[PDB]
Amino acid sequence: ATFEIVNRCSYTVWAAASKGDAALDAGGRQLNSGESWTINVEPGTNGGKIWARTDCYFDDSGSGICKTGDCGGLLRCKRFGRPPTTLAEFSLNQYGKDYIDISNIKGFNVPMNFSPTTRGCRGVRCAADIVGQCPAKLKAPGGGCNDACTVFQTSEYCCTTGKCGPTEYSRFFKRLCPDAFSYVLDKPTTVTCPGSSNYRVTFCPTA
Repeated sequence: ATFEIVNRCSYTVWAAASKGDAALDAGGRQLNSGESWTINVEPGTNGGKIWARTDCYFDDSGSGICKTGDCGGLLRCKRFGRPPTTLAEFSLNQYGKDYIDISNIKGFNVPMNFSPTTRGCRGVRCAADIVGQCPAKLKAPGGGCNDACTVFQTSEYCCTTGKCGPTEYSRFFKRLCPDAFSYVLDKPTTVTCPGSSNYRVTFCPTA
């Protein structure tokens, strides 16, 4: 599968692609305002994620720190990023179909549009100003809007017992971004795409 990661934000972001235990393609790259980064994800990839990182500082060896989405301090991400991260989640070639979605379960840092570049399905988008409207107890000092589970670490916010309902914090992400997961047991906004589809991830799609 081909993913075109486009940065339409006015600021530089550091794109990141990982499946949890391994990097997707290079795993991470700097994206200036307007730059595009095309990566190749192996078919059958399960649990792949793409997100943006803000205010990063790496050395010549690719080791550093980001204010949002830091993946163990590496420019090329092998693990998932540190919240708050707007997540482009996808599972490819699952019994003949691809499944994509946008998730606010791990917070919000950059607006994002997750659309296919091939026919067969629609795209998802979470481009509201969640950071500007973020509740006080969820505002991340380093930028972005944390999720309730990251802030308070309770069973109800993290849905650890598998029995959880929507909260006042999750209803905030759902109100500004109804097409994205607000919590774990939220009504699925997953889009079913044809198998072996190609996609484009656009940071700040309305910029």
